[PDB]
Formats: sequence, structure tokens, C-alpha cells
Amino acid sequence: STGSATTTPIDSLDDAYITPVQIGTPAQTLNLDFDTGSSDLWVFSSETTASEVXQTIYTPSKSTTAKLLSGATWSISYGDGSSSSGDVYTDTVSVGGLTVTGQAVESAKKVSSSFTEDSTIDGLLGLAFSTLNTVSPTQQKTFFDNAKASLDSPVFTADLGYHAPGTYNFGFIDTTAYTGSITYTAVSTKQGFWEWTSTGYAVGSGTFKSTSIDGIADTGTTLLYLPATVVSAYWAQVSGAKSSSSVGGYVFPCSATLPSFTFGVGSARIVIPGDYIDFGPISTGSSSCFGGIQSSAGIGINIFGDVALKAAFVVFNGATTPTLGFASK
Ligand SMILES: CC(C)(C)S(=O)(=O)N[C@@H](Cc1ccccc1)C(=O)N[C@@H](Cc1c[nH]c[nH+]1)C(=O)N[C@@H](CC1CCCCC1)C(O)(O)C(F)(F)C(=O)NCCN1CCOCC1
Repeated sequence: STGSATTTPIDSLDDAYITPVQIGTPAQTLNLDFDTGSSDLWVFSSETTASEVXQTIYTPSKSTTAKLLSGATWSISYGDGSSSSGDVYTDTVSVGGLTVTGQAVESAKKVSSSFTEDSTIDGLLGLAFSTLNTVSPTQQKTFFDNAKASLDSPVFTADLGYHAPGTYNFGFIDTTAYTGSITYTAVSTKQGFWEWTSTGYAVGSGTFKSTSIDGIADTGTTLLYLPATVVSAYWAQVSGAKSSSSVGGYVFPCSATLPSFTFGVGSARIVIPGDYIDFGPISTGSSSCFGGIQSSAGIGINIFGDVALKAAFVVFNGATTPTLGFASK
């Protein structure tokens, strides 16, 4: 089997991307943030404290296929400080026409304020490795892990758009969605992520520096977070750019024509166009824009988030020894 679903930016800044997910019988359609940096499928629900709901909710008692997973609970927090917790059902879940039975659906009893505040995100669908799942006492498998037995190939692909709709595919590689060929690189699962080592980088039309960059492919992070020295080298080529203590990163004049940023995948190169690195105005109508490449020093891990991923066609190869593929597009 295969599935193919459209993923859409939630706002004008490409802050996040949502993808429809059908849960239960009859199907309840929720828009979830597909997140290759975590491993829980959790939803706003009829269980969620009412004052914390502003979203479409899952009601397990309206689904004939929902089963309570007795004794199971979950609690998660994210790098940006947000959190949620609750209890666990198994139910039928479909993405893009691909159906899994027995998927753990983590029903939120409570959600943090940033979740309440974002009307567009009805929950998360984690796509990192199942070892990061937060259900206790027994961790639960991701949607991808449960799908692998039936998929035509144990893969999924991310084709995120720049201010445009894009696609998540499960079980096949669409050869018409990219140019050139895919280059694969090794993945370490020791921290539960799609963690890999980039072979280096270049700024604009300058030289490629072969300094290894260990980081994670994370569709649930907006920006590209790289080592301080790399980020400094990038913004050195932007004459109005400076680090802003108060705003929380590099800011630059919105009228700048930004250089591209190239990262290495083995011998291959993925080029992020300059305008992808313009995240957007600090506030509507500002003359200052926030950079899309920021230092990873505060977060402690390099993150190839959406600014990077949306420049590529990305293959998450979940064979027993997983790998990550990148192609230009
Ligand atoms: C506006 C912004 C200044 C650019 S922002 O950083 O706040 N944008 C958010 C995404 C967002 C956009 C719009 C609406 C709501 C949320 C962002 O990029 N958050 C990252 C920031 C980050 C990463 N690292 C340090 N900081 C994040 O937490 N991403 C997680 C998923 C997000 C959470 C908020 C809701 C949307 C999904 C994440 O899962 O990708 C993660 F990898 F960063 C992470 O937190 N992974 C958790 C892994 N744990 C390990 C232990 O086992 C449990 C799982």
C-alpha cells in the first residue's frame, strides 16, 4: 500500500505545516503537524480541559474502533517549551489513503498555552524513532512503524513547499518530484532522531568548507539551526544583519537580497535559495526581518528544520538500518 497527503503552511511565514489525518470510525479528520523530531501521535480531544481548547477535536466515544489502552499515560514537552499529556486509545488512523489499525492515539487531557493559541494545529504526528515515544508503561509505535509491514517500501518522503502546498508520501518515491538523483547518508538512532552528519557548507558563491555538522532532519522545527561559527559566516555576507539580544537571533533589513546557503550530503549539495532564509518581518510592516538561519548554541543540537528541508526532496528510509536521502528539486 501507499499514501499521499498534501501538507500546507499554517501562515504566511511557513511557521509550520499541517496535514490531514483521519482518526476513528467513522473518520474524524484533524490537521496534524507531522514532526520527524518526536514520536507521539497526540490530539486535542473531548477529554481536553475545555478552557484549553480554542481546534478540531477527536472524540474517542464517537469511534466504534477506539479501544482504551488500559493503564497507559503520556506526557511530552518540546524544545520550544510547549507540552501536553493524557491517556491513550488505539484506533484506526489513515494518512493520504494509507490505513493503519491499532495505532496509538494519545488523547490530551491538557495542553500548554501555545497549543491553545494556535488554532490551526489539532495535534502532532510524530515520525522520529519509536524509542522517543512518551507512553508509559509500554512505549507505542509511530504511524510509520505500524505502516511498514504493508507499505510498498518502508519509506516516507517529505516535499515541503516555500509558501506553497507540498506532499508527504508513504511507501514510494515519486521520481517526478525531484531533479537529479537522491544521495543517501547514514543515520544514527542513538538519540532517537533522524540524526546525520552533513559534510560541510558554503555561503552564497563562496567556498565549501568541509567541516562535519551533526544534526537532525526535523520537519517540526521552522528554522535552520547550525553552529555559531557557521551562522556567523552566513550573516557576515549580509551587510545589515546583526544579532539582536532582545529579538532572540539575527535580524536584517527586509529589503536585503540574501545569499544562498549550501549544505553537503556526502558529495552532493543542497542549495537553499536566499529568499528561503528570509523568515519574514519581525512584525507586520517592519523594516527588519528575522533570519531563517540561527545559532544552535541555545538548543544544543543542530537542526535541519523546514528552512533547509523545504529546499529538498527528503527521503526517510526506515529500513532496519535507516538512512536519509536528499535531492534537489
Ligand atoms: C516561531 C519560531 C520562533 C520560529 S519557534 O521555534 O517557536 N516555531 C516552532 C514551531 C511552531 C510553529 C508554529 C506554531 C507552533 C510551533 C519550533 O520550531 N519549535 C521547535 C523548536 C526547537 C527545537 N529544539 C529546540 N527548540 C520544536 O520544539 N520542535 C518540536 C515540534 C514542535 C513543537 C511545537 C508544536 C509544533 C511541533 C520537535 O519535536 O521537532 C523537537 F524535535 F524539536 C522536539 O522538541 N523534540 C522532542 C523530542 N523528545 C525527546 C524525548 O522523548 C520525547 C521527545
